[PDB]
Amino acid sequence: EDAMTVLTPLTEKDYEGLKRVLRSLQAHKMAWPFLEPVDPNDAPDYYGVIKEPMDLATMEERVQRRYYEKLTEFVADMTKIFDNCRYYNPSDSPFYQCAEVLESFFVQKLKGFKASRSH
Ligand SMILES: CN1C[C@H](Nc2nc3c(c(=O)n2C)CN(C(=O)OC(C)(C)C)C3)C[C@H](c2ccccc2)C1
Repeated sequence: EDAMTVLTPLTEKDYEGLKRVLRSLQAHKMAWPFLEPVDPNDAPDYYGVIKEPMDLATMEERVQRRYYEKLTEFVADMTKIFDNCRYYNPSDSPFYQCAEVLESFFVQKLKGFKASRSH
């Protein structure tokens, strides 16, 4: 529940489940802008505006290194991806439209992850 999301440390099973949320996100049609971090070669000024950059491969690495102790931390990193994108980009950007779609998809998958967890 909300009680678990905050209090319950991520169990090695939960870490299996988060790799599967993450893979389904890497598999979405509209995840392509976010699979890897923003090439500082190709967008030099981005890292001088975005304070907390994040991307899907960085998140997979933090999962592999069991870097998250609670699920709130995982959700917070994911949310950076979409918030940074909509902030940096004009709304007519294809990166923006992908953030809106894929965040909505992530919300669903997160409900699945929480419901499966309290069982
Ligand atoms: C690793 N790179 C990272 C890229 N991801 C990304 N790049 C930029 C922004 C962003 O928010 N993201 C998420 C903001 N941006 C930008 O300033 O665009 C303005 C319109 C000027 C506002 C540059 C996509 C790139 C790529 C490109 C084509 C096909 C596949 C991958 C793969």
